Amino acid sequence: AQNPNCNIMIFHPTKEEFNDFDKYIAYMESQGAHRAGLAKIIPPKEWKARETYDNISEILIATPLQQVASGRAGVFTQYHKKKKAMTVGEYRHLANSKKYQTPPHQNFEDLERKYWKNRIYNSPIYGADISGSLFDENTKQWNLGHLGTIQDLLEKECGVVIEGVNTPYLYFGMWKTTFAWHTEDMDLYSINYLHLGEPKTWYVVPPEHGQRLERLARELFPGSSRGCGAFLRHKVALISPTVLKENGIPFNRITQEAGEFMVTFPYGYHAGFNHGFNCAEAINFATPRWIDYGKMASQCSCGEARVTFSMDAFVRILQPERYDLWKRGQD
Ligand SMILES: O=C(O)CNC(=O)C(=O)O
Ligand SMILES: [Mg+2]
Ligand code: NI
Ligand SMILES: [Zn+2]
Repeated sequence: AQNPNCNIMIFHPTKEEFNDFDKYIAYMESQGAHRAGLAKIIPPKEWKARETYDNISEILIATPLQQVASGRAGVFTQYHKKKKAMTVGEYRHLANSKKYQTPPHQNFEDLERKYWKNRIYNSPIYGADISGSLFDENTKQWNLGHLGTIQDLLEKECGVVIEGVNTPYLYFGMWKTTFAWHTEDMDLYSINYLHLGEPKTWYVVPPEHGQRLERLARELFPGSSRGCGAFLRHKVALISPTVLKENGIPFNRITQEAGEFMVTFPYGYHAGFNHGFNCAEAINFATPRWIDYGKMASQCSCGEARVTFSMDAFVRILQPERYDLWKRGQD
């Protein structure tokens, strides 16, 4: 069995190996990458996403989200308070302001310490989940706007044609902006490209150990657990590495820098934070190996998790027994 300790693997494909996306994902899995839940892909040196980032300031962040925390430093939830619209230029200025900018630090490890110590005492503003793309239409390799769609994958594997579309999302981050512990909708893969700016630190639990994280989460967030049997789908709960170590949950951590891709694998729980002003692009995708995870994915039916149009068909076809109850949650 490849990669039995479930370490995060880093890949350096050649330009020739960067042509065929599906084939490279399948190569990575042949080497055990999926066992970690997360992999890093450094593109060939010849590759670029686009020529420059000099003309992005007029993108609109229609609903910036202020991430307000409650709890203790290592075990907290966050809620998202909607703020007034602002452009990317306005947001970048705010990120760089004395109130919100990254503090002086020695290295990534010192910054990580400061994050876990102090995150709860501040409420950073995240421009998340903005439909769109920063890949140039002429970038032919690993262009997240030109991937094969999940609906076409389901059709190719299972023969059923379904409605729905699959498009990327932009994330504009600042210091302390935070992604809570989650897997993807329907336990899909995700791919994330950091286009510009400061790094993003990731934590991940191997898929084979996801249920250990869930059991801890039910203990640490007992009211949330009673409210919903899949409350991590709400994407609001944070647990520090110190807390995970104290409770013996297996995990790994890695920092993504500008110009690098990360891939999350089916049922790989992940969380993390941004180091300063940045912009990432991400999209879900599927492979043949995903199908069995989609059939087994937990679902939120309490009404909180509220998701895309396109998840309807996945639940309807892969989880017909759950469909009625899940749809009640959606309506
Ligand atoms: O970058 C972020 O805020 C969150 N991204 C992801 O969870 C992902 O790419 O799967
Ligand atoms: Mg612009
Ligand atoms: Ni994710
Ligand atoms: Zn729920």
